[PDB]
Amino acid sequence: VDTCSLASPASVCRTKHLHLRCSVDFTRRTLTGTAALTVQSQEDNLRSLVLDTKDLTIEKVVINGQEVKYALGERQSYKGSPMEISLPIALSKNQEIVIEISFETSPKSSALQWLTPEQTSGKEHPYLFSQCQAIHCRAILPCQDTPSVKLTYTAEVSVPKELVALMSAIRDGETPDPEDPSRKIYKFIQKVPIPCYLIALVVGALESRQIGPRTLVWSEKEQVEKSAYEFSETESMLKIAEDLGGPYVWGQYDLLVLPPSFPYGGMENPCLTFVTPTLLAGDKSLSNVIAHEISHSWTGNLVTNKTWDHFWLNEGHTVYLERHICGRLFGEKFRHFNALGGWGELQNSVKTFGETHPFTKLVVDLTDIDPDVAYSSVPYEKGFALLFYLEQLLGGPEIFLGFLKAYVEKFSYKSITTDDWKDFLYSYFKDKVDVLNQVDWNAWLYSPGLPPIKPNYDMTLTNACIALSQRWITAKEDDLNSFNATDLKDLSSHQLNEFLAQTLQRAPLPLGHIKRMQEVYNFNAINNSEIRFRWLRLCIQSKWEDAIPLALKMATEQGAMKFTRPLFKDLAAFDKSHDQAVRTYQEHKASMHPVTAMLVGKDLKV
Ligand SMILES: [Zn+2]
Repeated sequence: VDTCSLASPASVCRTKHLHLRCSVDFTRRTLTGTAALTVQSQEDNLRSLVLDTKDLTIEKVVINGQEVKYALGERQSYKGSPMEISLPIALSKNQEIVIEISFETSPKSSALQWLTPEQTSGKEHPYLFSQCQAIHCRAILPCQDTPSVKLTYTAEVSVPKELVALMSAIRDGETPDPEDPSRKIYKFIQKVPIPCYLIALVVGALESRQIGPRTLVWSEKEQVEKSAYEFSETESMLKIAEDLGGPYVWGQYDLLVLPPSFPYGGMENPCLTFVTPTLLAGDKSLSNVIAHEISHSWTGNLVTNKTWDHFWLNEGHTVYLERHICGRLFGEKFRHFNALGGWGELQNSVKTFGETHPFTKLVVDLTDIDPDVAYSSVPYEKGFALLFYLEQLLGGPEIFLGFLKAYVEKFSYKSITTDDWKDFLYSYFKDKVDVLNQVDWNAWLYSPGLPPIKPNYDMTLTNACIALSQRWITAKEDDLNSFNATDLKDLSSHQLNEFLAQTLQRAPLPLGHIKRMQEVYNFNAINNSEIRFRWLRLCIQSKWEDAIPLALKMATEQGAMKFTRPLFKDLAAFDKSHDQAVRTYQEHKASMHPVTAMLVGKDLKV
């Protein structure tokens, strides 16, 4: 059923368990060890099975203390090489077997990012972190790579003594390596079944702070004390999640703040949530962002898309829940605020892709397509748009939350397609079918472009933003004096961010306009990364030279691509700062993430 996997489908055999034993070598950049897969045959007379491998060197395959025979098919592009394992004895229905595979990862493996010490905070020890999503788990260990298969797993990781290993799991024990006194062994147990793309690993110099009963925050000695402050409210958000979707079933929720070099956004990995450093503003104003990954534990980690075509099932419901979390934090019209923002992001994604492009469909077809090339915000905000539309159509947020609960409770720890979700939607709402039959299903699910209808959003918190932004865009030299510092009296940090987003939408402003904006609003003082980003772009595109240093510092102070790359783009496009931005790139590129380096360097034409 899954077009992105070469392994045996879940209809033949299913992996129920993974016991991982491995060691981390930072000199060779390799994970060497053994992956022991418990396989349950779903049919009689099963003599062989296939697994996904990508750039893996296979030593041997042991079944019941004896080496079996295997063959590695040819690599197909991003899909990798299939691995055929010949079973010694035929398997009956439900007969279970344990296949142990001795494997070593490649240094160029796409699932594992190795960071040099200069690319970390401490500038002393190296770093390692995994990105499995979507299909990259096959580049770590042989497995069935597909969300349609869920498995519990236990792992034992050997790392240099001075470092620490975390995974997505409950930490069990720590013991000095029996055969290597210079190394340590860390143990992990994941009791809840998960797809293999939620297996995560981090190895580096890490400390911890306990910010809640079940919550530790992990990071390097530089960042732990700040993250402990910013994220102190995560326990209350967790309790909100339990209020909406019921008790937390994964048993521990930790947080790992990646080095400042981390280019991407947060990851939902179970029991350990990755956090981007850009979220530390010092005021806790961006902490609510975390509410996304939290909701993943209640929606989409429990109920998983059966194939990646169905990815919307995962994120969409997740988003729907997260905006309810924020809904109770800042109020309802704020939930509407982030809703309208999400619709805006959908607009930009569609017009950038084009309204005819297949990747704008809610259920895509990934057959020959790389899952990471087609990735966009469509399955997030279009899915949320559908569920919000059905919320307002089916009688309200309370009712549709009831639906959400029934959905999770029914499909928890399983995988489903879109048709399954729609079947259960008609089953739950069966009194209301008359309404449901007026939805256009072919258009919403399978048709590109924007959805055929739009939900009704509350405009107040947005209308303030547009009011001020327009005031500045329409301002004339005579007007600039009337502006006062009180204009921000009622606005949130989120509203200020939207204000600078709308004001930046409109292209350069008279230099004196933004110089005044700095005088009254003192935007230079706020360290919030979103607002500071849009503010510094507003300054640089407006030909203000005083912002050159600031725009530069931020560009190299954080590694997030959504920030770094546009800042270097503008600093290059500004003819006054171009040279300086080039040589600054040449200066800091060694400490940049390897991807952001060549990417910003190609943008700078080096
Ligand atoms: Zn997500």
